[PDB]
Amino acid sequence: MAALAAAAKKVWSARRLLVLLFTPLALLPVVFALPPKEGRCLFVILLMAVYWCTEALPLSVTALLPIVLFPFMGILPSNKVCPQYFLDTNFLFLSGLIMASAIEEWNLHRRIALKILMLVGVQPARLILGMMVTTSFLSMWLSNTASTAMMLPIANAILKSLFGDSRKEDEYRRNIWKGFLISIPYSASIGGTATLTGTAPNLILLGQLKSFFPQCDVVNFGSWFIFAFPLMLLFLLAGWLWISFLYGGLNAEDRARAVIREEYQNLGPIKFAEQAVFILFCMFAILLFTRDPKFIPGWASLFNPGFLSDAVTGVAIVTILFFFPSQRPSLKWWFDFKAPNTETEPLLTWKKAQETVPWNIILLLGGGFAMAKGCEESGLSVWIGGQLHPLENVPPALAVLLITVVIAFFTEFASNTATIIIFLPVLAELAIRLRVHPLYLMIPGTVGCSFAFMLPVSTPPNSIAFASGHLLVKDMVRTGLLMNLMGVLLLSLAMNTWAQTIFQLGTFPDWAD
Amino acid sequence: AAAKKVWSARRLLVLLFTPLALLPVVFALPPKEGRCLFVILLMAVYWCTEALPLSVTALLPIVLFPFMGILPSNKVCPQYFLDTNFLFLSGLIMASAIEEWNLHRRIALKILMLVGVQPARLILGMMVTTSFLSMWLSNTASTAMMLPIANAILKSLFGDEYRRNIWKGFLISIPYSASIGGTATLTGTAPNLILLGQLKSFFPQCDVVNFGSWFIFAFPLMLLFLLAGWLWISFLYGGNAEDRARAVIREEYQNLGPIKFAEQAVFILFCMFAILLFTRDPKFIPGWASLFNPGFLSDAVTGVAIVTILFFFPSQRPSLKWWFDFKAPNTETEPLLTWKKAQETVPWNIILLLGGGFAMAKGCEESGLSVWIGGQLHPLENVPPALAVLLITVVIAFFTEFASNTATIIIFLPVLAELAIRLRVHPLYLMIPGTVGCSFAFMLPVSTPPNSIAFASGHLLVKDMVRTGLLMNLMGVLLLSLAMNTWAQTIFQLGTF
Ligand SMILES: CC(C)CCC[C@@H](C)[C@H]1CC[C@H]2[C@@H]3CC=C4C[C@@H](O)CC[C@]4(C)[C@H]3CC[C@]12C
Ligand SMILES: CC(C)CCC[C@@H](C)[C@H]1CC[C@H]2[C@@H]3CC=C4C[C@@H](O)CC[C@]4(C)[C@H]3CC[C@]12C
Ligand SMILES: CC(C)CCC[C@@H](C)[C@H]1CC[C@H]2[C@@H]3CC=C4C[C@@H](O)CC[C@]4(C)[C@H]3CC[C@]12C
Ligand SMILES: CC(C)CCC[C@@H](C)[C@H]1CC[C@H]2[C@@H]3CC=C4C[C@@H](O)CC[C@]4(C)[C@H]3CC[C@]12C
Ligand SMILES: CC(C)CCC[C@@H](C)[C@H]1CC[C@H]2[C@@H]3CC=C4C[C@@H](O)CC[C@]4(C)[C@H]3CC[C@]12C
Ligand SMILES: CC(C)CCC[C@@H](C)[C@H]1CC[C@H]2[C@@H]3CC=C4C[C@@H](O)CC[C@]4(C)[C@H]3CC[C@]12C
Ligand SMILES: CC(C)CCC[C@@H](C)[C@H]1CC[C@H]2[C@@H]3CC=C4C[C@@H](O)CC[C@]4(C)[C@H]3CC[C@]12C
Ligand SMILES: CC(C)CCC[C@@H](C)[C@H]1CC[C@H]2[C@@H]3CC=C4C[C@@H](O)CC[C@]4(C)[C@H]3CC[C@]12C
Ligand SMILES: CC(C)CCC[C@@H](C)[C@H]1CC[C@H]2[C@@H]3CC=C4C[C@@H](O)CC[C@]4(C)[C@H]3CC[C@]12C
Ligand SMILES: CCCCCCCCCCCCCC
Ligand SMILES: CCCCCCCCCCCCCC
Ligand SMILES: CCCCCCCCCCCCCC
Ligand SMILES: CCCCCCCCCCCCCC
Ligand SMILES: CCCCCCCCCCCCCC
Ligand SMILES: CCCCCCCCCCCCCC
Ligand SMILES: CCCCCCCCCCCCCC
Ligand SMILES: C[C@H](C(=O)O)[C@@H](C)C(=O)O
Ligand code: NA
Ligand code: NA
Repeated sequence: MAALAAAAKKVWSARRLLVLLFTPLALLPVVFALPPKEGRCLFVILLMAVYWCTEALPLSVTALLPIVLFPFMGILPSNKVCPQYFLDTNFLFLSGLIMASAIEEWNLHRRIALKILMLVGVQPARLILGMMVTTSFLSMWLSNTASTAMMLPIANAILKSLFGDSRKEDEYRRNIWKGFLISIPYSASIGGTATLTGTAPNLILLGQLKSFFPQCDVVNFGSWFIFAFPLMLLFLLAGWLWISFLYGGLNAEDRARAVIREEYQNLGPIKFAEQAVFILFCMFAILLFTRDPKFIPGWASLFNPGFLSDAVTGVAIVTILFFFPSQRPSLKWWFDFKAPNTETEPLLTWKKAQETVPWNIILLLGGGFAMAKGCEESGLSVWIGGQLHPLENVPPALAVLLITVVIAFFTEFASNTATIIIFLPVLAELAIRLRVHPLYLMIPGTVGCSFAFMLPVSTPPNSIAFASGHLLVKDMVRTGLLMNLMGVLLLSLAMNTWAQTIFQLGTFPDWAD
Repeated sequence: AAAKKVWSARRLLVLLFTPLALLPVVFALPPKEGRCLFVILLMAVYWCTEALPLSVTALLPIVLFPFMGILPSNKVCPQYFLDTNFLFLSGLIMASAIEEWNLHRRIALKILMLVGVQPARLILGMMVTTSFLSMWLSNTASTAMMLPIANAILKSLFGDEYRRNIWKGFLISIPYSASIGGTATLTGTAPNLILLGQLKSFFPQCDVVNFGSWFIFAFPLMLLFLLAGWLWISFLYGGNAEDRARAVIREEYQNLGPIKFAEQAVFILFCMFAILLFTRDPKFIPGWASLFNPGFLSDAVTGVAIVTILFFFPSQRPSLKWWFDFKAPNTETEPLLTWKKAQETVPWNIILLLGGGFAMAKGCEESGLSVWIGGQLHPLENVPPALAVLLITVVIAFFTEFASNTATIIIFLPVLAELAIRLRVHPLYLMIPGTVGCSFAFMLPVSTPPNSIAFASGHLLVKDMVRTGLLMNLMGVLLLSLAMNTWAQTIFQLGTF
């Protein structure tokens, strides 16, 4: 008995090398079964999928596999695979990352978070709602991991202040602790879906949409925001109600208010750099939203059609961060000859942007884009579409429900970005076969791959929440089951009621054929 | 007194007042070409004056080209990751892997043992080695592999102004050496092969150009200009204590200890990367790239394939007895290089720099600026042929500081052929000097990817690179003219037509 356990532990210890070596051997027969080009493309796609799910290699490193394999297998030349990694979607992501780095550099995010928590209240239900709305709004522009990692200390400080008898009161104490510590990552994950720059899978959707359907241009920052933000708010409210119900039982408050006040005043008086960064971020968001909302002609209409994008706007905005002064200019500096000649500092130096930008996610997005390109050009997409004949009789709404459920179940064990990268061509081909708008199935999958609530390995915010040490896997799975159910239902509602008027999903687009 | 105040805010002053100074360019030449020229010059001056960080300037095409109609955003953006950048990225990750395991320390200490810490002997040896290896490979791969040794040596012999001065000089010696070495052979650089192809296209009867003739012509050029550049760099940068240095280097060398498994594994990966780079596709003997589809493979595939091994190959010696030893702990082994350290120690800024350079090239080639320059250079046909070839050499050497060597040679070579035909001079007299000049790129990071690879360290400023580049370009033009007018007349029999 002990020998079997020892052998299992030993083989689990070297899981990465074993899976790396044995995945290609297991995946040889798909090459023989399928036509050469299609078989090789499916082989490399499945190899990347398994490597991503198992984490045999770093996700960014696995994203570089097409460079090795597409030329070797003859799927695509190297000079065509390589440029896929910096499609304009990746310059949009990069502008969002630079803006987020500027926001975190001057502690603007902490100031906004503390202000919202001050405004919302201190009552446990009010505090749950305020912390969730704070994390959701703050993850719309920042990363989910950073938002969770910053909101955890604030929650711990607030609870320590609040709780600074028998079993009822202290059991309520643990219940409130669990509720606060679990409401942060779920809210971060929900709020990441509101904006394209909020999370990577939305940008995966953009890149693979430009790949599979070059003429599709109805998804941008404004349309995605107006579609997802109401859905984000509805899902956040549902999650708040559920979490307060299960945990919150739906002088101390003075102490919590005092501690949050003293935490806010620890930031000192607001700095000129803070106003500059906030105004730049507001201009960034407005310009991205108003570039082309598809129902008021944006400022991109008066320029040359088909030339501008969100990437150019984001890069243009974040360029100003690298030369705008961080100290208030004064005209009297010129006149005062005895004034010091100290060199001024920009709002964001490039060193900070270099060391506070996740280039690994950029490489992952690029790998997804290039894999989509290779799958399209190798003819694997049409092969999958032909093989999907038995599913042509499923009603489109039922198909959306099933694909959302499948992807939301799959994302509980793999990263959201890898999940959507793997599943998006399948959804594209299924939508083509069903004679329905491709976005009507792509967007459900893109949103639902972020519905990772049940496990710590589902999404790094959940990993941080578990690392807080006050949460159990049972609590997270119990909450996340209903979180996934409500998310799927609300997503179906959104895709069947108001996504139709936004993305014009009612009619099959002509560019889909 | 106000001069100090003005100089204190030099960056903002130049950033605001440079577009205004460059406005007359837009109206001088046709608008499609004028806007592209304006963008090119704006980026050049921003790089020279360091008004913006090198990458922020490198991101300028994203803003400029789509707004003024030069090139769509979805066409500008994919240029920042051409396959040339995947070759640079893999070289950077390999250099980081070498640095992490202290293999660079061992290599540099062995080099110091073989040579000594005598000033400028290191720079001469490293320069000649870089040129020799660049003889058969592309300049990009050669400099990408040579920067790790340069950083190793520099970090080793130095453990105040002299230290940084030698640092800058010995780093800048590498891309220049690669550019000098690549022009000596037909296989050294792409423009030579492009010249052969276009010559076969235009002049099938002309067959006096080949590997032997080109070597016997250009090897003296490479040696002469390499020695001249070595003297220039040594003089500008850096002009018994020696026994004590020898001794202490010795004791520290034996205090390194035995070579670890990780060090030799990384060294073998580096050697395999170099060999697969050389043997991928030589133009005199077919390489393993001929076993696959034509033109589907490149140095990027080799670099990424080799570097992928670094992220999973174990950093400790594996033993089969571990499986049988059930009492041994089941602790996972760290790979040769984790992605965290790679992301920490890779200059993505200069990935963006090469990208901006490629965008500049494509914007120039798509806006018609290159064709406009070729057409405007026409009236140079009313000058004696010696002055003609000298002016072609100088204009190409200055032009190639902005465009890549392949791009500029593709632009100018048909112009050179038609100028030679119209002027009634034997074509080679202008074909060869243009091909040699297009390799004379020493002033800007955009000029050639080796310059950006040199910039990778971050201690090298554009100002000193330009300072060396002026004299380097002038000396190259002088030597090329001397070669074409002294011994290239007989080798190619180009004195008669
Ligand atoms: C190494 C581990 C993780 C791999 C897990 C997935 C494996 C078991 C799966 C993925 C794709 C699968 C293959 C897909 C298609 C075919 C063709 C069919 O005519 C015979 C089975 C065969 C050949 C399957 C065998 C099992 C297979 C290789
Ligand atoms: C000032 C900062 C925040 C930039 C954002 C300004 C917004 C409000 C501006 C910029 C471009 C503008 C548009 C430009 C052109 C047109 C077409 C015209 O027939 C009606 C107005 C309309 C549709 C404008 C509406 C307002 C607009 C969208
Ligand atoms: C737009 C044109 C006409 C004028 C531009 C003037 C610019 C360059 C001037 C105006 C005010 C100046 C600032 C005034 C005060 C200081 C503080 C001191 O530590 C020097 C830097 C710094 C931050 C100056 C930087 C340069 C500055 C921003
Ligand atoms: C949170 C829950 C309880 C509310 C949302 C439930 C979902 C599943 C409901 C609400 C609105 C519904 C849609 C409303 C109307 C139509 C049009 C009909 O021709 C086909 C079904 C379809 C497309 C429905 C599918 C199911 C649907 C999306
Ligand atoms: C920012 C600083 C360092 C730039 C210095 C060089 C600038 C001022 C120079 C370099 C070359 C110059 C151009 C050269 C030739 C012409 C053609 C003439 O018919 C109008 C002016 C115009 C278009 C010049 C404008 C100014 C110019 C662009
Ligand atoms: C340091 C000196 C060389 C200036 C910097 C280099 C650039 C900015 C200069 C060098 C020579 C210049 C060119 C000289 C002559 C002409 C022809 C005229 O009809 C339009 C402007 C144009 C095309 C100039 C544009 C600017 C230019 C390309
Ligand atoms: C020593 C390690 C790194 C392995 C690499 C060895 C190199 C030098 C070997 C291995 C396989 C060889 C190739 C095998 C077959 C052919 C086809 C033939 O028509 C021309 C030579 C060519 C293209 C060979 C060139 C040299 C080659 C690439
Ligand atoms: C090729 C197939 C058939 C077999 C592959 C065996 C591989 C996975 C085995 C063989 C030897 C093993 C190593 C032997 C010893 C150790 C030290 C211990 O701390 C575990 C990790 C490490 C470093 C092992 C990692 C896994 C390993 C490399
Ligand atoms: C800015 C980068 C891309 C290129 C380097 C500067 C270019 C634009 C400059 C350098 C030298 C210049 C040439 C110098 C002299 C002449 C002769 C006459 O006919 C006017 C135009 C013409 C032909 C100029 C055209 C522009 C030119 C080619
Ligand atoms: C170790 C990660 C990379 C493994 C690559 C294996 C490639 C195998 C290709 C098999 C299909 C083509 C046969 C001609
Ligand atoms: C480093 C791993 C390299 C694997 C290369 C696999 C190549 C498989 C295809 C070979 C033939 C291509 C033309 C039909
Ligand atoms: C009383 C209000 C003071 C505001 C100070 C900060 C202003 C920052 C302006 C930034 C503008 C950026 C785009 C040009
Ligand atoms: C239609 C006018 C074209 C010529 C002027 C263009 C000016 C662009 C200025 C860009 C400045 C970027 C750095 C601040
Ligand atoms: C952020 C700076 C933007 C500068 C935009 C300059 C645009 C110049 C060209 C305008 C007309 C384009 C069509 C001919
Ligand atoms: C690696 C050292 C050089 C090896 C080749 C030397 C000879 C030149 C190529 C062979 C053909 C020469 C005539 C075209
Ligand atoms: C040659 C000296 C003895 C040791 C041989 C093995 C050293 C490690 C080699 C790693 C090679 C990795 C790529 C195949
Ligand atoms: C620019 C390019 C060239 O010279 O053609 C690179 C440097 C190469 O050596 O191939
Ligand atoms: Na986020
Ligand atoms: Na997930």
